Amino acid sequence: DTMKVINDPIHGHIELHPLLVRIIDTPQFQRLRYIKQLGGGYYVFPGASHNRFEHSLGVGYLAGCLVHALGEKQPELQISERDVLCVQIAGLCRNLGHGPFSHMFDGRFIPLARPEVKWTHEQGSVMMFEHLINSNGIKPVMEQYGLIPEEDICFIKEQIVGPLDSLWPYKGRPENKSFLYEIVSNKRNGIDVDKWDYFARDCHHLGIQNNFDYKRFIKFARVCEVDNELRICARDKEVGNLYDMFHTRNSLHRRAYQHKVGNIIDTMITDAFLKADDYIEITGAGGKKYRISTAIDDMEAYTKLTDNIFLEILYSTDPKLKDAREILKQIEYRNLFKYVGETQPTGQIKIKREDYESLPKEVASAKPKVLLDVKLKAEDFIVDVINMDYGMQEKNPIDHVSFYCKTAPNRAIRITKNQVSQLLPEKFAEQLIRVYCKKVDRKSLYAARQYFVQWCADRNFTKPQDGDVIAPLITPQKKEW
Amino acid sequence: DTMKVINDPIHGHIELHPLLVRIIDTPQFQRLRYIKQLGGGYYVFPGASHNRFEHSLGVGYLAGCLVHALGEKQPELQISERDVLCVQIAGLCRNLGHGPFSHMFDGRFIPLARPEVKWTHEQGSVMMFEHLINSNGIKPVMEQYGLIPEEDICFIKEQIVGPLLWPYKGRPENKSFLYEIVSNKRNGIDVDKWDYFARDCHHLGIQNNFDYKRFIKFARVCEVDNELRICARDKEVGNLYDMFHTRNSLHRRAYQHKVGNIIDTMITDAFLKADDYIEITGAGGKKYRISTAIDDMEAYTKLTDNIFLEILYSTDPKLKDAREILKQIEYRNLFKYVGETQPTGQIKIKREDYESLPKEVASAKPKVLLDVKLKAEDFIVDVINMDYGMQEKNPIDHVSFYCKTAPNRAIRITKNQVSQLLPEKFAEQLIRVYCKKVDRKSLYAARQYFVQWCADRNFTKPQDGDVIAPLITPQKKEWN
Amino acid sequence: TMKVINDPIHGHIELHPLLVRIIDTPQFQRLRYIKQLGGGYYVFPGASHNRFEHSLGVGYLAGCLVHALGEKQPELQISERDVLCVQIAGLCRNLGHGPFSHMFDGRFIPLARPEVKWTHEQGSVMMFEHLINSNGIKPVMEQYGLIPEEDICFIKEQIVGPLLWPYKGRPENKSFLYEIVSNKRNGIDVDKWDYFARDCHHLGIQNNFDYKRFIKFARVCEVDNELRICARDKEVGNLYDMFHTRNSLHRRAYQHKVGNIIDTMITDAFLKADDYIEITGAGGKKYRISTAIDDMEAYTKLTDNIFLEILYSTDPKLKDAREILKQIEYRNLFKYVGETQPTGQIKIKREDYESLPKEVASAKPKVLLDVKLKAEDFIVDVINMDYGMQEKNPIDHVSFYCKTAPNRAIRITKNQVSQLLPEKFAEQLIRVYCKKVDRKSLYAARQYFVQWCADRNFTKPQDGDVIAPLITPQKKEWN
Amino acid sequence: DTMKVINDPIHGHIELHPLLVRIIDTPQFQRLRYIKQLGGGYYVFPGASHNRFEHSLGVGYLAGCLVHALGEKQPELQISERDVLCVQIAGLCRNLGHGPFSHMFDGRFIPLARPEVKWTHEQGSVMMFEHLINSNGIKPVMEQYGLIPEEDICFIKEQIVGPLESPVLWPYKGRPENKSFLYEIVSNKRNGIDVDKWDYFARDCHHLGIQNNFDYKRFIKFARVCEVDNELRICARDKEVGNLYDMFHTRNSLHRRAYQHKVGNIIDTMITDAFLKADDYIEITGAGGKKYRISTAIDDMEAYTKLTDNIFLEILYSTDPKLKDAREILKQIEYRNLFKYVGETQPTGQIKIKREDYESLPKEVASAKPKVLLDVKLKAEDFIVDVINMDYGMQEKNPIDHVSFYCKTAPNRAIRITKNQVSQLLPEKFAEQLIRVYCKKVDRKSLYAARQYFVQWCADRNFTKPQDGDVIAPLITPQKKEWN
Ligand SMILES: Nc1ccn([C@H]2C[C@H](O)[C@@H](COP(=O)(O)OP(=O)(O)OP(=O)(O)O)O2)c(=O)n1
Ligand SMILES: Nc1ccn([C@H]2C[C@H](O)[C@@H](COP(=O)(O)OP(=O)(O)OP(=O)(O)O)O2)c(=O)n1
Ligand SMILES: Nc1ccn([C@H]2C[C@H](O)[C@@H](COP(=O)(O)OP(=O)(O)OP(=O)(O)O)O2)c(=O)n1
Ligand SMILES: Nc1ccn([C@H]2C[C@H](O)[C@@H](COP(=O)(O)OP(=O)(O)OP(=O)(O)O)O2)c(=O)n1
Ligand SMILES: [Mg+2]
Ligand SMILES: [Mg+2]
Ligand SMILES: [Mg+2]
Ligand SMILES: [Mg+2]
Repeated sequence: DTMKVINDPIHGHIELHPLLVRIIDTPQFQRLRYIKQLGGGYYVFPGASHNRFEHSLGVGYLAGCLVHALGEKQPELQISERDVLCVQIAGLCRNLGHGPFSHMFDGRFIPLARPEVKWTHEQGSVMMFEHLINSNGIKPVMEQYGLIPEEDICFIKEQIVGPLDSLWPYKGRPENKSFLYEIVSNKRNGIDVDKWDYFARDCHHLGIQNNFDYKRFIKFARVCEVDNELRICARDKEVGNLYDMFHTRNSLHRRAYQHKVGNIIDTMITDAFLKADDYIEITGAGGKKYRISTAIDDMEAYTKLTDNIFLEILYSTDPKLKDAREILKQIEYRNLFKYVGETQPTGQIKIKREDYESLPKEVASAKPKVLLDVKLKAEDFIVDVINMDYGMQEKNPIDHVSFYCKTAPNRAIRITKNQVSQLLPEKFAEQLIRVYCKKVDRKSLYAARQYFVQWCADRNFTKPQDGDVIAPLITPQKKEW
Repeated sequence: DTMKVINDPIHGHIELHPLLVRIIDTPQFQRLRYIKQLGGGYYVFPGASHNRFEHSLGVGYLAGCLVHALGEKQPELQISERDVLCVQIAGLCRNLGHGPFSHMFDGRFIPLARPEVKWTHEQGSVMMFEHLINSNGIKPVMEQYGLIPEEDICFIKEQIVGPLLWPYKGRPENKSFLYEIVSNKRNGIDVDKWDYFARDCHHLGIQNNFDYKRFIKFARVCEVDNELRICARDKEVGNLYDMFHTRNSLHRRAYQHKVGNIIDTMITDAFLKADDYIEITGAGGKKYRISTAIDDMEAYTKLTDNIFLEILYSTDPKLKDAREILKQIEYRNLFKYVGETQPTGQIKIKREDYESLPKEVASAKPKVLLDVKLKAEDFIVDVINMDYGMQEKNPIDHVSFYCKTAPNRAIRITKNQVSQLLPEKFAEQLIRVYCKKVDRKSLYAARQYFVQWCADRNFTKPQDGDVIAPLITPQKKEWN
Repeated sequence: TMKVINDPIHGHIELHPLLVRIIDTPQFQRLRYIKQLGGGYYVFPGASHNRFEHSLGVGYLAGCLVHALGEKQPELQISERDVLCVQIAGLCRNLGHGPFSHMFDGRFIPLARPEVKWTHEQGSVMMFEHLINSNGIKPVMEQYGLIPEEDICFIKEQIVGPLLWPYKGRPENKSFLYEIVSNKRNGIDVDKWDYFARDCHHLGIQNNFDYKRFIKFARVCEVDNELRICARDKEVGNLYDMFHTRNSLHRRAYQHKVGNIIDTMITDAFLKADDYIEITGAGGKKYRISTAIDDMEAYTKLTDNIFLEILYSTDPKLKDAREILKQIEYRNLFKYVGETQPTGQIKIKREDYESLPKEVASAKPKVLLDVKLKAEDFIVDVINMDYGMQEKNPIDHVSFYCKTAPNRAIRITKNQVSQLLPEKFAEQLIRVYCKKVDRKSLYAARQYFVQWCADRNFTKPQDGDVIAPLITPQKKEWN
Repeated sequence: DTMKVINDPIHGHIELHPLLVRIIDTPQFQRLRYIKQLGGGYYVFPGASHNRFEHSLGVGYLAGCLVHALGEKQPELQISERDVLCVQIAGLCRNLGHGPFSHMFDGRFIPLARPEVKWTHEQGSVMMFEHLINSNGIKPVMEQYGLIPEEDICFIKEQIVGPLESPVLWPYKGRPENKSFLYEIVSNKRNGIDVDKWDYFARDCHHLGIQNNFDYKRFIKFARVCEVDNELRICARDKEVGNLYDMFHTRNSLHRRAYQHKVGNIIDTMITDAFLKADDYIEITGAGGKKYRISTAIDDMEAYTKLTDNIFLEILYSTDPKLKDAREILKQIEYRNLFKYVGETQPTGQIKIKREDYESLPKEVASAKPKVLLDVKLKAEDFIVDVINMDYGMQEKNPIDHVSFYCKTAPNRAIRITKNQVSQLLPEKFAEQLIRVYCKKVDRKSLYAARQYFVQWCADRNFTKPQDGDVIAPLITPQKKEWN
């Protein structure tokens, strides 16, 4: 076994250590070739054909770049080849838990199919990783390259999911190596190599000329002591670039990841999966059969759960799958559920997850006072609530970043928002509410618009942008508008 | 129905006429979302995740750009809006006939599964197009936008497949130039290549050196031997030689990558072993096989890269052998590359002889001590034709040019008027040999047979010949 | 006939023969010798680009937008004459720039000729007039169907604004034509679109804003009895992003602290050279660097070349100017001390800029200092950052249309878009530098600077606790 | 003090060792900010505003990348930090000798102004480098970072210009044979495959608006040092041979499209003409206040330091009546009243035009007797004849015959690969000449006449038929059966 070189369009030629190659050449990893990074986004942005596989390689590569850069500039950190390989492996493997169409699966499908369960792709990644290691005899190979499976497997899982009270909650590495936990999935502030890869890769595919300059950030990164931990610190000068990184993230969510049509296509696919869930069988361990919604309980079954489910349903002839198949066929003909509009709660108002189901009922209960041919019911409405933030709810992630200055490179400091600019956001979280109608004819749509705008007025939400055009009889009643 | 705008990473924001949108939003077109452009290339170049769908949009767009440019600069050509839409439709629809993993399907699988049949993706595209039109009531919609379905459907098909004396019925000789946009049968210079150069390069991580926007700006129609043809400005001749050089480079680096090809071969093998057991429902509920779905477009509509995963995730014992080959791909236990050579002789190895080659390699008698003896079935011999798109012919001899001082007068430019640094030949064959036995001793043996076979046949010395077979290469003084 | 030019940003661009005639003049070719980013090239070595190529791009984009509107809306009656006039204004709006672009009118002219009110825009109109008259362009304009009297006026108005409906070059039904090249209402114009893409390409920063997308969605609608360009409603987020990008590019590149100090040092050299450099203008009359703006024939010859003429001079009179430039070549630059901002209400006025080095030197930091610094040792640079319209939100001055009613213009407020947007649209940055570069001077400069920030109630410099640990504790507001 | 980071649009953020920063921050290096990489090319490709300065940084960076990669993969080579810095410095400093408008200066101007002298930008770079070091007290700073100035300065100069003595045997003194591979990085005298090309391919393409086909990062990953005929040399992986042929194809493409663009060349020619007419009157101050001319500034590095593209503007903005003729030529460039391109041809078969004959060519063109009615008669002085040598960097030789390869199964064993083992679609020849003819008389009747003379001359000499020959000279081309 020797190093392989791979040509990636984002990073160029990258070198992979043979242990990494061994982990990649498994069914559990190769699975990620059949899961679209952006899920239903490909149905809106035709360049977004990329899958989780190539993203994972990039994350693994960038994780290696950063840990090598720190070790070269600061030999006193005693970063070992063992540390480098463990960080790269965590980087490679943090996307292993994604399901069909990525965020569709755990953001929409699982919550509806298994409301009792608490599932995230991160937990899935840890379980899949364990299954990958055990199923393929990787532990001996790890030992052969100087890794200590007991500690290092724990370290890898902690890097992905966080600690499995205390000053130091981690067991895989001690406080003097704290900075290693900030590379792959940064729980403190969200600044990690996962974002850096997807910014560049998603932009390249989407046709958007945006990214964060990660090479710059790597050149200016240092490890300093912060409250008895050794942490990664950014050069003070870079603070503006970090605010820009979160702005870019939010832009990409607005333009692409939460595109109103990309979301409704995800919703339609989720609907098809719900109607197919009783009939599709996935074989897991010992020949046991699982459903789409229960394959998450057996990694051997989950290994075989990919975007392929979409086509299996679409190409089925079984009459049982007729309803699921019809929804997918509507997607192919582009007969989609119709977007009605968008609004936001005002100021500090927030809607909660428990209430999401009551919203279609509220919209249908509005009493516009316009002449309507058709009356709509709760089941005709879809109400999608989207949380937009800087990765930490209402918190400013830059308040959780440590910096150093050129005159004192070993001394960590904090920089507040007011020390940077007044042109920055005054809030770091908000909600968008999108309403769609499942009845697509002209009269239903007209009615849906009247209900929607009336509902906005009753709730004191913001005036939809086209409110005066879509509901000219409703908007005058609200003088605030 | 109004115009839609779509954001493509290669071309930016593209406008699509509502008739094109109607054609795109069908099962027959959306199918192309599930067919990788480069087939097994994705298993070597991880950026090559692109499908035929987005390439097709780009071809349709570029076809529109060129026909509009010609009309704007030369109103006397009388290009109509109807002509523009017909050219765009042919551009959109020329990839409709591709099968699972694109060139794998018609280059490898069909020739082995149905040796008696003569199938190309082009023929498939015309059949798929007909089925798309009829199944979705597109003819009325065509009429609504000023098209004449009888003549225009014929024109569209002719643009894709050629003629079904002026041999075309969809347009007359004064619109000859319209047949050169989408699939140029005369010299291969068409908008299909322009899109894939730029798109494949973007995804592969290689830089494209052909500038189609430049070419469009300098393109004119001129009279050539009583046809109106597209002519390039004389200055551009160098750039055209470069276009074919780029195509050849892309084939060498990516499309004929030795591992990408062997993955395609392994997938083909899995399909052959699955062909008796996979069922695809076509018209009237009739069942077809992977190899017969080409006979029914309703079945072919459902034949995509999904077949790979249906096999890989199957539990049926009948599919065990097919499933095992695909599992070898996932663990990267691939058939092993042995080497590459070329004929020195000017006769091309013929397609009819391809099957006899593994036998010849196994019949070589290398004078070397060997632990293991290999059989014909252990060898794969892949013959690859590399050319400038027209066998031995120089495609630039079939291009017409014009000069700045006389923009309507077509001229010819010969190779000697351009450069002495150009190719003296325009076609060649590469022969790759692989071994299905992957252990160290089998591979060592395979190398000895291979080099011996090269020597016996008077093929070129493999590049690593002296390293892989030091006992064999001395016997050939032509190599020393 | 038409010429084709290969531009790295826009690809192959077609130029109408009238445009080619305007380009092939000394007044336009001059722009080949003026760096777009001035002193920015001394920090970003990719930023070698000049005003010339930017001007070609602006002219091209202006043509793209006006063609797109005419094709989608024939009822606007956009003529070939209108298209050429818009392209010419686009080509010629950078004609008035001086040596190192914004250095010249942002730093040098204000200091050299404080009484005068000069902008590159005014310079562009004067240069344009001189270009036309000196080269016999009026007849050529007539030959392509232009009407010089009206159209020259239209071109100038597009660049500088009005020289009721205040414009004479075109009537209210063609109002939308005045929004293409230099948009006085909200700053959304093709000049920005070119520089975003060109500057990013050269600087090594990824250039946001998709102007092709914007062009596809642009329409003309009636707004308060004018025909104006309206954006599709869904594009409002992209417009906020466009201004965010602009502000980023200023923060990272155009107001780079070292780029700015190099501009300051070059300005200083020009001031010390101003009495001795002679530039021949009309009728053989001699001008100075600071007075060449009064004669276009002299101004034609005033480019980045002045830098090298000073640097390579042997005249003892130019010794002081030459020494400053030589310090730039050895990279013995004035040293950056830090940055701060005013707090709460406070805004620093232009009239007070000169008093600021005095104030910094007057601070009494309670720390032991080896050296005492004087006002002349400090440079204080005040930078106004905004979204192009002072305290105003430029998106409040944009008109939108919806898909369901394409001819009905609407307004969209900030609250209808996002709560993650800026609450303010203007601010000031204050950078302090020290002309004394040794270790002890620098240490002292830092103590003064932080003390001054404290006394004035400015924001705590980012590295305040590190550079002045004895000073920052005294301020509870800072912790 | 410490490393600086610089943002380059081609390579991204590059780290520079403090010694390199010291060399860069001198008048001798900063001079390269005022010299256009592509000379008169900017007057055709408006994106080509880049200067030699930023190219030099990129060459220095790539030289570092390659030497670091070799050292990391093969510790047994004993590459030291000292070796790395010396290679980077040679990379940074190999463009120091360029004059105004780069190749215009040493390709056109110097050969005409000082025909006796043998001047190349390479020689200029060595002299400039010596002057840079001595004028700025760099030797002590070198010592401070572990360099040994005597041997290392020699090594740096040898990397740029080749052996400084006649050895007639290992001809280099800066490093021994076991470090021979270090001499292949910056300026590869054996086959021309070096980091200088890699930077300019990527940079020129970025600025010109053309896409580059050569991947240097790939090449660096596959490069190894192996023993070849008792030297340690850089070897490429066997399967990279196709990419190397492509690299030379790309170089030839870039020359055809851009560097030898017919108008870019005539602008260079016009600027050269202006410089020749200005050469008696422009003064450049050198060492001790002595005055030099444009053509003699090459003899004093202090003067040469101040000789940049600025000369163009000094002439253009001059008022001295003595500079009137020079100034008028430059003004013609501004108004785009350029000498007119007449056409292009090539010698046939074996014919090779010699440098000594270049001056006789305008006479030959004017001596042609086209059998056509002409209103104007043209003289030798009305014609410019530009002869351009196009090749793969080594005259008639295939540079890939001078490359060593290794195979995956035996990484330490160097091998040769011949053209026939690669492809039949490759060039059969590796050198050729283009002949461009221009007319200084730009009116319609002169141009018509020039075309008739030119095509007649092609016919008389048996050169190739110009591409538009039948269009520009329909009465002349029929007389040549070889063309019909
Ligand atoms: N001219 C080429 C050849 C390959 N690649 C890409 C495809 C892969 O992502 C990566 C590695 O492919 P190689 O062909 O270099 O490697 P192999 O593994 O096929 O060759 P070997 O195992 O002989 O080294 O480089 C490329 O960009 N350009
Ligand atoms: N801010 C955006 C939004 C979308 N897109 C891309 C995705 C699509 O490929 C194309 C068109 O999407 P739009 O959202 O503009 O169009 P819709 O059809 O979704 O909206 P509508 O029908 O309301 O015009 O542009 C983009 O690049 N940037
Ligand atoms: N092979 C080429 C040649 C030129 N260009 C660029 C350089 C110019 O910016 C633009 C136009 O150059 P041309 O050589 O096409 O134009 P000329 O004016 O030299 O040719 P002519 O006057 O013969 O049309 O295109 C290019 O990209 N590729
Ligand atoms: N936000 C920024 C700032 C700078 N640069 C570029 C400009 C320079 O080419 C290089 C170095 O600039 P810095 O501002 O990082 O370096 P300084 O020397 O100005 O800062 P200091 O000396 O304080 O570290 O990076 C950049 O791309 N983005
Ligand atoms: Mg391999
Ligand atoms: Mg839509
Ligand atoms: Mg021309
Ligand atoms: Mg600095």
